[PDB]
Amino acid sequence: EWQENKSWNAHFTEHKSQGVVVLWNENKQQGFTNNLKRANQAFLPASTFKIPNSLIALDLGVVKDEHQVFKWDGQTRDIATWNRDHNLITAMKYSVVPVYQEFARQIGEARMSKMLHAFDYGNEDISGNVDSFWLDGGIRISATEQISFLRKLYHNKLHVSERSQRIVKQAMLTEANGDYIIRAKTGYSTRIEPKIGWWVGWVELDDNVWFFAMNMDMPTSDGLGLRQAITKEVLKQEKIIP
Ligand SMILES: O=C(O)c1cccc(-c2ccccc2F)c1
Repeated sequence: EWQENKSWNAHFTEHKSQGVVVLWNENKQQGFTNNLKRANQAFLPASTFKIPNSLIALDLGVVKDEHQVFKWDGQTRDIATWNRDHNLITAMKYSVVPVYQEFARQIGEARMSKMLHAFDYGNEDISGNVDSFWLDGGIRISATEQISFLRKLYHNKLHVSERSQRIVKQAMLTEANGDYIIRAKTGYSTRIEPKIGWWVGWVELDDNVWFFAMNMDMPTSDGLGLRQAITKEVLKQEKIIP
């Protein structure tokens, strides 16, 4: 069911880094990784939490649809793309933390905890501040656990409406061409050691789907582009994408 290929570590060590990539072949129900131990180690989800947060906000009516405008609160932040109005699509695309912090405040502790348990999401622990627990609270999730959650979303099997799941999968759209579609979400965790980057999602082909979840050491922001680049290089090596 699971195969470990330690030779794939070169994808990370060649960049003076360390990390894990986990792949899941949906048709064959088989998984692959470079490091079984790190594949099951739990990290802060950081901005990958925008996936469950979006689902919960939509299903509770906190967000009406993907067109609703969330007005900039007028506070200048150091990320230029955050100093503007957003909807669900652009908030996901630019990982706009302050929009999702307001989502969480409106969801509230009780409903957030209840829904993460219903999702079987990570350690299901929202200890910390309701508007930042996915950045510096007690919640943790592993790469393998990300795969399990994403598979439920793909199949519309999460305990929210089909509509809510379709809208979030639209918002996850990252790349599409004549060969494949990628729906995914990046993450960047800096408030608790070790600092890491995430990329989780899946690749749609004509006749199969490959789920993926990766994290890697991220001592500075200079390496953030390696999250997608390394993953796509693994996918190409495995002849999943051209
Ligand atoms: O990688 C991203 O999509 C992304 C989106 C928003 C902010 C950031 C970021 C970059 C450097 C330092 C702190 C940060 F939050 C990264």
